[PDB]
Amino acid sequence: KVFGRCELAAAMKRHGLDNYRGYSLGNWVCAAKFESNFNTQATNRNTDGSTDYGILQINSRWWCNDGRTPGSRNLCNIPCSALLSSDITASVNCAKKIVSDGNGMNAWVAWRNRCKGTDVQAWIRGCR
Repeated sequence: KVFGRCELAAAMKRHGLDNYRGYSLGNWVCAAKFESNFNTQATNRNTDGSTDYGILQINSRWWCNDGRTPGSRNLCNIPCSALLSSDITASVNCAKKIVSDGNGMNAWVAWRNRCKGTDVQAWIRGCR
């Protein structure tokens, strides 16, 4: 599924992300936009053989199991395919664990390079 901007904001708010560990809703929508273009089915392969999955592009090297990344951890305790669902619950719950591990949202390269230090509130402007 490809979410709308305001549609995704409302979904993320319901799931407890607004100000989670100090990050306003605008940060999370901005990261989804540049990581996946709001598409739950997005995948991308990395140099080291790991793969990124879904709306927030979560990495098989540490967070989920996809059966083809030798020596990797499964810290969110899920198959990577569950992260591509039209229901964003599994992605949200896994992301909550990632942003809590000490490095905040710096774990998402596109947030660091394209959202951080910008007017992120603009990403939720106009939404009910």
